[PDB]
Amino acid sequence: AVPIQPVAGAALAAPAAGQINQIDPWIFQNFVQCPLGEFSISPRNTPGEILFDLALGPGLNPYLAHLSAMYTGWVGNMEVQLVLAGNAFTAGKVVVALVPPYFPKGSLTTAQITCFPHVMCDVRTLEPIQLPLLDVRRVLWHATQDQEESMRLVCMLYTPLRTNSPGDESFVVSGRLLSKPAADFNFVYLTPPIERTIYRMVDLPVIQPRLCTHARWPAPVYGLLVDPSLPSNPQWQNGRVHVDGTLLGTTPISGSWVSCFAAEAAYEFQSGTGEVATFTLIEQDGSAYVPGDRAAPLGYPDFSGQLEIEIQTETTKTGDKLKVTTFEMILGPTTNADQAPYQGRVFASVTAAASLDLVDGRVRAVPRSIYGFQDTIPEYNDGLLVPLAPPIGPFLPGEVLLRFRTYMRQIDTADAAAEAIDCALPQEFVSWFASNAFTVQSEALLLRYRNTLTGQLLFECKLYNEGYIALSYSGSGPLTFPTDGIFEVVSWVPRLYQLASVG
Amino acid sequence: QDLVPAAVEQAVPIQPVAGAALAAPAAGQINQIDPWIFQNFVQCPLGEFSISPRNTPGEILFDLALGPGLNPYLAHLSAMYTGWVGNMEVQLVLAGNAFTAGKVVVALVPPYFPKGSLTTAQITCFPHVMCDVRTLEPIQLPLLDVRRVLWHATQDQEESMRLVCMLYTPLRTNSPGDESFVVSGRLLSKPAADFNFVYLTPPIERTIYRMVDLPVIQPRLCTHARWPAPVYGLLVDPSLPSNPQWQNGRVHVDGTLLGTTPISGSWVSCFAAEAAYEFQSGTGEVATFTLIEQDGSAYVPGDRAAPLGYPDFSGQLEIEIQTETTKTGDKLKVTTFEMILGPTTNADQAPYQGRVFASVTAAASLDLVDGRVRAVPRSIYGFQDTIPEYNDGLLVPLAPPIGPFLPGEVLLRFRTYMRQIDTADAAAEAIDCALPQEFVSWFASNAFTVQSEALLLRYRNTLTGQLLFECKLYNEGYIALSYSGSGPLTFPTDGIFEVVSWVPRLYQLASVGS
Amino acid sequence: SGQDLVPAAVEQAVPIQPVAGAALAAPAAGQINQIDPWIFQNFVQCPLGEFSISPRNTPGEILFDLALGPGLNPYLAHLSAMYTGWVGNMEVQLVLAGNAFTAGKVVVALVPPYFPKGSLTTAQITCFPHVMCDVRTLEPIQLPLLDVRRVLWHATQDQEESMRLVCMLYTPLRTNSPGDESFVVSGRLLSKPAADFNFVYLTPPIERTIYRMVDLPVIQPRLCTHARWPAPVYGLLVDPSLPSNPQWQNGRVHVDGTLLGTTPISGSWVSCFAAEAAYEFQSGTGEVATFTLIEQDGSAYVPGDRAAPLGYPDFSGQLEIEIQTETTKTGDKLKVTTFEMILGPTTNADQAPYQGRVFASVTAAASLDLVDGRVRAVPRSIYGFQDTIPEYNDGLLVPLAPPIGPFLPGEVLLRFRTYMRQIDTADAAAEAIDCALPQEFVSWFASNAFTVQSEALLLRYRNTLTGQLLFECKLYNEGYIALSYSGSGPLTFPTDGIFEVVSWVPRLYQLASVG
Ligand SMILES: [Ca+2]
Ligand SMILES: [Ca+2]
Ligand SMILES: [Ca+2]
Repeated sequence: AVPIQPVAGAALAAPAAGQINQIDPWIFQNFVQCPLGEFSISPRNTPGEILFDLALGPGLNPYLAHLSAMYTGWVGNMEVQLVLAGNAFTAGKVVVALVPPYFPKGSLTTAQITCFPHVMCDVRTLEPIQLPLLDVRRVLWHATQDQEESMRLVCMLYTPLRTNSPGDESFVVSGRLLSKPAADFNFVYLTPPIERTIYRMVDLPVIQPRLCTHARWPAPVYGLLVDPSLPSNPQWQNGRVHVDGTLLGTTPISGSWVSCFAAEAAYEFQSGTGEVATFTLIEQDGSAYVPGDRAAPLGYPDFSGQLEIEIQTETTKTGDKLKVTTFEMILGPTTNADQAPYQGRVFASVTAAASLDLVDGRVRAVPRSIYGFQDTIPEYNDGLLVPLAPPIGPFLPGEVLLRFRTYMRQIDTADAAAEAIDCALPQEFVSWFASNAFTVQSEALLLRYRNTLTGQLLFECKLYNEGYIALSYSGSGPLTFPTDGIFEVVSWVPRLYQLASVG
Repeated sequence: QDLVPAAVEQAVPIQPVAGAALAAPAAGQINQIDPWIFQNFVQCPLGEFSISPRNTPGEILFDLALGPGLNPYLAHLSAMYTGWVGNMEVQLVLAGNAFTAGKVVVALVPPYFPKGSLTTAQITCFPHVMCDVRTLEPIQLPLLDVRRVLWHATQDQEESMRLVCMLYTPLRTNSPGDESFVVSGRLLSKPAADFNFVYLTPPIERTIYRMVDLPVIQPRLCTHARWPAPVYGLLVDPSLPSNPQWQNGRVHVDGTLLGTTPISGSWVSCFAAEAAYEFQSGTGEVATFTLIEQDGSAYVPGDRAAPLGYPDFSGQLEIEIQTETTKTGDKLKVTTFEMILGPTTNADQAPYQGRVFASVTAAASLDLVDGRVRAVPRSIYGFQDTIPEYNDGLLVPLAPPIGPFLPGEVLLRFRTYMRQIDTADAAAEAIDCALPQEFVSWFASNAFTVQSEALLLRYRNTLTGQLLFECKLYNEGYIALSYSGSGPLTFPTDGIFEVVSWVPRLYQLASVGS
Repeated sequence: SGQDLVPAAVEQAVPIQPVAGAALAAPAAGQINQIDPWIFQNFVQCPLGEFSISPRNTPGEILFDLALGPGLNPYLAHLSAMYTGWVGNMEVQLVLAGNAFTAGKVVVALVPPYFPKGSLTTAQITCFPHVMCDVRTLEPIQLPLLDVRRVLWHATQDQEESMRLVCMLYTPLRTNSPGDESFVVSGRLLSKPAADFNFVYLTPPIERTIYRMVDLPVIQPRLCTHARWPAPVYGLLVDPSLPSNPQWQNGRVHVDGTLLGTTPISGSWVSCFAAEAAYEFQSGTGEVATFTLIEQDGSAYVPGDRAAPLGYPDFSGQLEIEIQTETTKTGDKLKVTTFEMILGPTTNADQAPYQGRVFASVTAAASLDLVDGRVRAVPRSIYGFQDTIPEYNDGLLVPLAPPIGPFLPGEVLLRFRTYMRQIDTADAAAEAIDCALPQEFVSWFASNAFTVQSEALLLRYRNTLTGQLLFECKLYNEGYIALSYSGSGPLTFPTDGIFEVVSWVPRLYQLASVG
């Protein structure tokens, strides 16, 4: 069919392999869906778009991906099926090409796609199109726990779709790809099964949101909502984690480090403000702090306002040795006094008429209350710029951020409403991703929120690699969801995947 | 009885190496090349080198690697294939007198031999040919594909057989007379009978083994890379500092931009910021600028020293920005501000941290509206060619100083003239750059591969085709000329640079004199 | 001769296919190469060919781990210095012929390339092609090592992924003998190449390769130089009554060549310094000299990852030093004067050698007209010597070399001892100072830069005039020597012998007691 030579599999690996291992003959009799092998074609699409691009390897089949954990290597070819869903009143064409292992990745055009060994397929095709996937390589076999260059399968839109549509829908053309191993596929060497393999699917802890911990204020999570009338691209420096396990910003690992800090204190009495203390910050585990590539030590608060803190103070006066004292610090936006957490120094003041003989030493400060709270980053430098984390985004047209909401301890005189603060992910998910260290596949994960008892689906969402969730919402007023569901992982989806609208 | 001849010819013995026979079962195709490419020796892209009496025994004269980068035909054909396999054959010619004494050795070094420092005793332990600089005829060697893989990838340069040349004995002339005599050497190659390509792909022009070229524009029709003005002069001057530390107009040959070099020539000595004004009652209007990028993005302190295109010299600068007033009768105008670049003690300038100050004297209290401004240069006062106050008084990342040069080489400078305020003298103020604009471009638009340490270029007159000088373009973006005089020497600016070949670091240029 | 034990593990089937060797690499080489046919005909001891099994080991401990390649044979390790490439299989012999009053089991497995190194628990070692062996076996057990690979040959100067041979203690070793001790098993490893082993491409013979096992200088300890005080080495001893983990800063060197702490290269830099001196006359203590320290070759000193300049003293007490001075009076130009220096913390130390700042004083009535300049100070006397690190920073922390250790239970440190010149009012006993290695060994290691293999080296100390081996010791890769001694008093040895290298050993090796 295509202009290519036959490729030898185990006949080339056998002399230098230790064993050649066989696979269940029933696996050779079933075509299974490939991951990321599906697309939709619209009348508004332009020729030259990539529909799918899949690389040869064990990860194309769930059974082979499972079996990969007890072996050292693999060899051989596969066979794939393409299924298109059109009818007799359509027009258009696609091209499927065979790209060799070491072709420089980039962007192709319709002119260049026909210079590979390819097949041209019409949209009106009834039967599935069957293709081979051959193992072109410069080695004798591949390693299971190490991904190398392989032959690829790339699909492009060649000639556009011409159709009629009704007044309510638009008639996309759907395509799916399935695959199975060929008669010349083998594994190499029996090894003890490994649990931390690279073909391991991402999962989430089975915990309800109402039992979790907020990642920006030390309080239980009280709400879960989307509100389009709020800044769509916030720049919070806490609660930022990557799916592969990389912490971002000033995010700590433990929930007891949130909005607290540790330092060394020096107290002195000024007949003006009262008693002032200059804290030289360190890490909460006792290690030293070096100003590097983040705005502050791990866990430092990332909002603006006037904060109250308690520390353990020891006075050398007679009849008294230990107590707990509450100070008052200013961390609002550009407030009049030289606050440099980035350099590692802060100032606090307390009201006093005499000198309280407080001995200096190591101090850990935790928050009490906030006055004049704003959702803006604090004054890390006097007026200078600081290394930060990029704002959350971007979102597709019509996508809104999902927020986990809790309430803080306020100080106020005129108003009596609650003080709401939101985060992107709860603190348990941060530690889950840090301790699991999965392998990222494409751009995002598809999730499902469901009720534990009745098994009822509530909405859909997308979990991006950077660690934020997006919903397809078209309203204006805030929408609130129950906090007794469970999040479940479905599959890997591309960035341009269209969610089902909620509300 | 049996006779042992005293003079035997040469010809290193080999064992045949298999090519497409080993690669056929696992490749998709085996592609044939034209049968007449096997019949001619053609100059390699790296096919020029020199030998001088200043060279010492043990120095490496050239080092070639097996592959499609040794033949222009094979390098042209590699653009539509994914792999290659097979052997080659190399030829060498030298141009000497009968007054020159000296010996060199050409050895075959296998892959995975450590790349440290060979000596004269070790070089003869490889399969080799011994040559002397008085030979009239060319000398040829084979190049076999000793490898652990089935074939090679044309786009990734792996380890293969090498061809290294070393100076075995010193170069001596009996009576010196011309002690500056240089021996020229050239290299040629062709494929051997067992060479093939692998997989037919579409032809991609932006591939490796594509030869570097330069835009066909005369230097006087170009834009200066450090001050927004046309290029007016082109010279060399040994009385100026040898290794400047300029930050603009610096780009790697492979396309990497160094320092704060921008892509467009309208970003030079300009900046974009958010402006907040105030009226300190003593001096006048004072403006605080929070710096951003000139395309509207956000500036983040990273591995640079300032936003792209920020001025990299000293003095006091006049700038113009658009201002909107809140007064009655006027809406918009252009206002001139005075700024300090050179550090003395004051103004606590920190473009690296993103905050800049400017001022303008005024008895009134003009109520300008805070907003977005773009500042462009107007005039310079007290110009000095030293990097400005980047941090307050601290150290920031910087591009390395230009260099090094071989003994006798000097830097080629493109010169333009600035607009200055000077109440004492009427002499023009000149500023130099290493590469002009449209040369910062054409790099990172084309992504070339270096294949060597330097490029040889010839400067020519558009008509009458006269050669003016020769120069070496180093991989770091500066041009060197062989000049030994004491004062400045200028050149006409209606020429065209042309690419000759890749040359090593130790290449010796023909001297330039007035 | 009594068959109270198992004669052979001669045949347990190993589930593996035959592997092709040099036949796949012949069309890819440009030469014809061959190994001497007589090398293929006898079994010789591996460079790592000795190991121990003790009744103190627990199941799951790894006894030996051998990687396939030209480092398992002395002939092949010598031959690999003049080649680029190797390929083939090998045969190994294991000797475990313990006493008939013993019991235990071990497992030897074939671990493929690319399997992660690390844990290898006792549960998963039987999931490989393996063989189970008794410690009483009379005959040597013969095992194959095959070249499972996806390339055509391997580079000799690089260490790549190949099949390994791992031996783990499966059951504890016990003796049912009617008195007073349990036996230790001494196992041996031998190797030879298989039929299709070869090399690839002839290369200039270079001595400094990754192989070439470590050597030692042929010098008697009594003819060497002490590495912590400028004096000859006088004693060689072990003493369990002294601190077991000293934190000396001088004389520390890694077997691979890296110098640790403030160890200088030359022996003339020890306990000396060089500085720029400023002189003043204080109406109290007399003449005070302030020294700003530099390097001893004239270079500049910058406080980095060391506590002091190279060769600075690393003990405490009052040190008397001699210095060269010039005066601007009449009738006297140059002389040598003695200064006193406080090295200890003493809760009052303006000195901070970590910042290049020291002071000394000399009693004087009238100000001697001494001129400033550059000076070098060398030691003369010690008073109130204490073997503790000085106050590098007046009260703060400085980077330091780690304390010497750890040791196995029953292992003590071997010390090279010299004597210092002291001032004393009522006691006339000599004052002694110890070091771990002499300066000649430091220079040897810094100049040779060997490649280490597993964890340590086995050494044997012979006698020159008799040819008698006196003891055996373990030289750890970090640069200290441990003996197995269980006495209470000190034990000294003659200082007219030569150390020699035997084999590579792990940290679990059990030494014989002395003496
Ligand atoms: Ca409120
Ligand atoms: Ca002027
Ligand atoms: Ca004493």
